[PDB]
Amino acid sequence: TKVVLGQNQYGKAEVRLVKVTRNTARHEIQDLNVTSQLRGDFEAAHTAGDNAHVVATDTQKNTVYAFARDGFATTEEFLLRLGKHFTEGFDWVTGGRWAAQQFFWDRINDHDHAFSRNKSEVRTAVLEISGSEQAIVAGIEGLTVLKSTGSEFHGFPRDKYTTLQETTDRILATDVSARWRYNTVEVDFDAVYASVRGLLLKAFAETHSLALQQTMYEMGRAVIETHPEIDEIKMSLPNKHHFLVDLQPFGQDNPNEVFYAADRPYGLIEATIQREGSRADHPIWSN
Amino acid sequence: TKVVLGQNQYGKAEVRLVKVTRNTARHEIQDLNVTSQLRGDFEAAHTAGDNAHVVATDTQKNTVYAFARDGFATTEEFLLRLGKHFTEGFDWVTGGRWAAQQFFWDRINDHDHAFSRNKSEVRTAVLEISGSEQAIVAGIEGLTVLKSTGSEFHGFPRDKYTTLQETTDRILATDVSARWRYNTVEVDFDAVYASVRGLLLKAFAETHSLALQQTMYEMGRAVIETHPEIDEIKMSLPNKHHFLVDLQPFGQDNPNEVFYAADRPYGLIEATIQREGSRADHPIWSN
Amino acid sequence: TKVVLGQNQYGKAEVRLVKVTRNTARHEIQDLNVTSQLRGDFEAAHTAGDNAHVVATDTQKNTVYAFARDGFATTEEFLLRLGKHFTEGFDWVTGGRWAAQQFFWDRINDHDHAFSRNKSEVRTAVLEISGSEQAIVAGIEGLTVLKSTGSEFHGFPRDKYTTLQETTDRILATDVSARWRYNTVEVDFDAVYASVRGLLLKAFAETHSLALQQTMYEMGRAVIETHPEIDEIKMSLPNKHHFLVDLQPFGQDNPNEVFYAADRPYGLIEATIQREGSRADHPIWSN
Amino acid sequence: TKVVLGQNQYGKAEVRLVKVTRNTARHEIQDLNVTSQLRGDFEAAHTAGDNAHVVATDTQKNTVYAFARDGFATTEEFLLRLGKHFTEGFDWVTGGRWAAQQFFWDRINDHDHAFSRNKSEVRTAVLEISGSEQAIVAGIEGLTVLKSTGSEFHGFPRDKYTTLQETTDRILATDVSARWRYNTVEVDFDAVYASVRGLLLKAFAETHSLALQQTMYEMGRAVIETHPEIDEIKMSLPNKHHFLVDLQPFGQDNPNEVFYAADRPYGLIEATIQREGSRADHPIWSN
Ligand SMILES: O=c1[nH]c(=O)c2[nH]c(=O)[nH]c2[nH]1
Ligand SMILES: O=c1[nH]c(=O)c2[nH]c(=O)[nH]c2[nH]1
Ligand SMILES: O=c1[nH]c(=O)c2[nH]c(=O)[nH]c2[nH]1
Ligand SMILES: O=c1[nH]c(=O)c2[nH]c(=O)[nH]c2[nH]1
Repeated sequence: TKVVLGQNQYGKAEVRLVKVTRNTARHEIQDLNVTSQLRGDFEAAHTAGDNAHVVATDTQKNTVYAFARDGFATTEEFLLRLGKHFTEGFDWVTGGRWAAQQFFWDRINDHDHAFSRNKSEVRTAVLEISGSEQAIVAGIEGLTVLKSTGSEFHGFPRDKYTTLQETTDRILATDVSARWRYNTVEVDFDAVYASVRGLLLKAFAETHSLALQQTMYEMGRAVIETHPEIDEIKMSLPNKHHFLVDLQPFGQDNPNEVFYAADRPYGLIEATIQREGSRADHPIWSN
Repeated sequence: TKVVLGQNQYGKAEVRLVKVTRNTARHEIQDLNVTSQLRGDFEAAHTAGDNAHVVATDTQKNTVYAFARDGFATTEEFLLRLGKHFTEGFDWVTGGRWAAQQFFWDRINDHDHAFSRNKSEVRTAVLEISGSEQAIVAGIEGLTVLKSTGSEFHGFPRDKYTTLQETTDRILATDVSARWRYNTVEVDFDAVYASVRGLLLKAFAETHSLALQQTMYEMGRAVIETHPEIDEIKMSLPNKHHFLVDLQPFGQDNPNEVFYAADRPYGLIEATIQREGSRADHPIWSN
Repeated sequence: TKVVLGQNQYGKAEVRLVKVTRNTARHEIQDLNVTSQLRGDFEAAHTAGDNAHVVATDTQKNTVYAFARDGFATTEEFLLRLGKHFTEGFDWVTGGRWAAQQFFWDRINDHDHAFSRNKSEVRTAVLEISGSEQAIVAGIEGLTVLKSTGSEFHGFPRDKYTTLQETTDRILATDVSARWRYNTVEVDFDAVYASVRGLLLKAFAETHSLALQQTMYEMGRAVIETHPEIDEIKMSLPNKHHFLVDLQPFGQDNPNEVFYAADRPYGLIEATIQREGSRADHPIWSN
Repeated sequence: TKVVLGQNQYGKAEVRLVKVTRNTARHEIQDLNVTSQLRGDFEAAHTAGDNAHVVATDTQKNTVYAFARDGFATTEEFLLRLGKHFTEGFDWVTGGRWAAQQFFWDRINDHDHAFSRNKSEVRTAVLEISGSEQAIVAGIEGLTVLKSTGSEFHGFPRDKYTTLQETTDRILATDVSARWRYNTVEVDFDAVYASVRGLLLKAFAETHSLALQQTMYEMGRAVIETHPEIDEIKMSLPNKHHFLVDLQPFGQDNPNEVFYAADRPYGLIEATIQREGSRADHPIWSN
């Protein structure tokens, strides 16, 4: 009978920006995919179509490019400027969500202005402003890893639907997707990203795995124990199955050498590793 | 300084199931992409690699196929059976999240056992159990719609970065992605899905749009007002830009006929239309 | 020692065009993905960077939109116009390849100007011009089909690497990818496309399959036998495996009802069905 | 008026193989996506469903894994083994087409058995056997490159649809997709691939580009001039547009710093650079 407008947000998504720094002959490249969405009083926009409060998504896009002209130290510093601009520039805009994917480039043979894409991972950043409060979540994704041994899986309950054989030697392969929330915007964003990346990789490789859940816990633990500015880190790790092919029918054996890398289905293990005492449900993990 | 395991879940993702009903010559097809994840006490599994509580993702997979043998009336009913099985079959399992995508098939010229895929839309369903609480969210995605007229956008503020020209006649194109939460399990799931689909399409097409926001509001309003079993519906609608090409440099006019369909960037308008008084932030939305 | 520039072509690829017909209240929609590439004397452009013969890809793009203004009955007609324009307008351009994907839209409840995308198939057209000769190849792709029965596979040879079991009842699923070459440009393109589509579907569903190769042959034969204007048709059909899941480990049988739809690998059966006497290797197929 | 079976081939496509070498604690990883297709006398299989000559695609799949058990020096040599096996092991099999994609992995901190994927490029190999002739085409794809300067485009004709302005400073970005045909199978496949990759990147980066066509020509020339075993190299280079954003309406200049990286459309420049006097129509290119 009675209808109400709940949570809502709008903006320009996937604004592909490439910023070249060339004050000198040694060019630098920053490559981003930016998304900007505003939150505030947009009641009349939805109920009557009154756009008095609707800062056009096209305008939001223009602002991204206009601000890029001044340059930015890091992706997070750039998002901070955008959110500050919109929340403060319009009285009816009380906050928003600004995010970006950062793509890496490597110089071609150390050339001053020629590069190739490093597609092995994608860095992410998300800024959320709610009135007087703001929070930043950084992350990494698309980083595929694999252990050819040093992985086990046994001791699991065996019910009517269980057929999986226990094993003390299997391949452990996953795609590293992690996102961590900072407890302060006063961070050396680039240095921490590199550190976290190394910690996750190290924990994955050096942990003798008794389960993907265990490996993930150790990856998240290393990060929390190492960075005081991080209150928690969330991870979503698929278990990309590599089946040891049965070669007995061909008169052969398969000593953990020949595998069939299956696409789907896959295991999906997810968890939040956090610093004792920190809040368990920050708003930034929603909408 | 103390590290602690927070929210977590695990299971098998994207189990592709095709169920054929052939007790009669008139074969029927049910096509799903199922994901199953459990929640409960998995503390030891993460901190010590003790898998006593870890129902193998392989087992969860086997269960999906075994349960499909008995058949199911709807996707939601199928997910309900899985959720009850795991939560009740294991004491340390207190809940979880079971989701599925349903793909449609049409008979080839009414053939008894030959079909073609209807890729114009994908139906979704998600069941979440938390203790004694159960919640179901159904939805639709991948349904692309377009209005060649009956759309306007003007009256928006103009700042230093605004260059967009007001208009009273433009193309409005989007991909309908909607999800609605049921307030009861006593629902004719297939009947409501077909009805909601028709209501979203009807509202999109018949509403003289003054803004995508207004169109989205009308689509949601229609659903809430028609179905007592729905407490809220969320929508994420991209505004897929179709630019009117300027042919004047060539001495030709373009009476809203020739357009360039851009990929990115795109506007992204999202909102929640709720039944007045209903829950503000159900946990099923955060996953 | 001696390097030579061989075959070459260049142009603008994937120009997204949406042409709306609104002479009256009953709007029509034509949605294309156009690619234009030229062939001729571009020796100096490659070897010396002399761009005198290089009609800019940007110009080719503009030409596509400029020609769209005048409208067009069929996709093939539109491509013919482009080919004629470039070959005759520049003396050093001796030929080219113009291609397009045509996307289908359906009216929303018979609305005058509101539509929904029919994503169940994509139509293709390719025009190649060489000197004074031209050829057109039309096609269909993305049309997924499945037979729940009426498919067998037995009688194949067995070697030491053979483990497949014979069967008289299996699911046969594929993606219909077919392309056919017209032996004249005087064709009712839209009518032949609709007919061919129908013939392929009929042969697929109605042929009791003893092999994917056999079904494909029948599909091709139906087309050649029905349309005099078609000299040959090439098909590429993957065999989308739907494995009958083994439920015996769970105490159940599986009477051809529960299947696992695997992604990869997949069988890939390809063939050219030709009209006795027609050309054996027309250049359009190579590119 | 009669129907004839023309060219045809069939087999198993995209067989995902991971071969782990673990003779010592220093594990090695070989990751391939293999496709196997046979050619020969399959007339009866198509016209009558007689499968006597049809070596099951499932059998072809099995052979891939069985052969992997013995290990292989390079991707090309693995394909050669498969091709010879099928062509020599079946009288009605006169040839075929075997191809593979090779995915690269890097050790994590020089770890003995932990690796991460290098997704910056994918290596390819295609082998076609016809009687006693064995033809191999190696290649690379997915290698995105970009020059921030050192690229110009001017001197092109300005026809009636030309609006593009001349420029002496622009970004040149492309996806390096190249394939070269060896004139002998006696090649150090890994060494030549590494050399070719280096030469393409070197020519792309150091050539002051007056056009994408020129840059492509220099890339191919370098390969042909350096490797006697290569008869020709074909490249398909998209011109991925990075449009210099006009910030003048916002009161700012933009000294080649802020760009909009567009998705579509894109220029597509392609050409074959051959060794003078070599075969210009090898069958392997038709596929
Ligand atoms: O590390 C694992 N965790 C699981 O929950 C699981 N389930 C499974 O089948 N294999 C694995 N492996
Ligand atoms: O319906 C619209 N809403 C917006 O917020 C917007 N912004 C924009 O540029 N075009 C539109 N259209
Ligand atoms: O290097 C180029 N070659 C072209 O053929 C072309 N066309 C165009 O618009 N830009 C470019 N650039
Ligand atoms: O119709 C088929 N053709 C094949 O060549 C083949 N190979 C296979 O394993 N199954 C099938 N099915």
